[PDB]
Amino acid sequence: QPVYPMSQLSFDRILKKDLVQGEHLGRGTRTHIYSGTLMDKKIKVILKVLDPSHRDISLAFFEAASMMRQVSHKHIVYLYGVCFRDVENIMVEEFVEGGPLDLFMHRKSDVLTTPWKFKVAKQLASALSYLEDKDLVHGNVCTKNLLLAREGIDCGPFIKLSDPGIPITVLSRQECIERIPWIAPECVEDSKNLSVAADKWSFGTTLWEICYNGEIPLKDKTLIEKERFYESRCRPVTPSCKELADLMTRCMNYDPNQRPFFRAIMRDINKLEE
Repeated sequence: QPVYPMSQLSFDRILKKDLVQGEHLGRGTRTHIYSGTLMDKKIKVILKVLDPSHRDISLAFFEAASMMRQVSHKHIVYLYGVCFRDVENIMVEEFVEGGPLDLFMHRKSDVLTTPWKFKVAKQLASALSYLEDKDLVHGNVCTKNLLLAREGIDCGPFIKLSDPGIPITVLSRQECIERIPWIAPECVEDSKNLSVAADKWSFGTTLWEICYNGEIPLKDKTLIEKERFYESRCRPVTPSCKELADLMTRCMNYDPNQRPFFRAIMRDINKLEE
């Protein structure tokens, strides 16, 4: 177990002068994502830049970074360090060539296969099992946050789970509602309810995305409608794939305590593979 991890992160300090900002690639919750270069020979990197924020937000952003720095798993993105600047705080991560899984699945939906989809699920379960072992919570598990290291269409796919961004702990109620149906319902009720169990629900919604080739669940639904969705205790529509649908259902239990451990999920996944 890490000893003063945030304090350690202060030493991983990356200076702005060693960075080159590349193209804008995407957006997250109060963040912007860029490709970039890290100098000493150079490394291609991803830069996650936090919008100018209050100190409590910056601090939480840094805690997410610290978490990523401490973990070491083949299916979780490596974090090089952070750039500390009051008005421009930056996570510096390895560049994963294949990009976000949601975009990939959209363009390649016609050639995706059953074992391809199952392998992605299994790899994510492996990463979340590791986090569960360490009593760590991610809180932003979704296909947009899964990156393809190996495409595996033509030796299957290889995914890497990206960072959580700003922890749910300090997000506004509106930002939590916006994350429906990925966010665990207890976190919508109160962000203080965040726990390891939250990632089980998210994994369920992530499986839904995989079954539906990166389709956004509840796309075009207003925040009011999303809030009503959990109020009425609904789930996204059952996917045709029984194996993944069954996992999704077990994970999307409104009682956090009843969501199966990832160790159990991994056992179940390996049983199916026999």
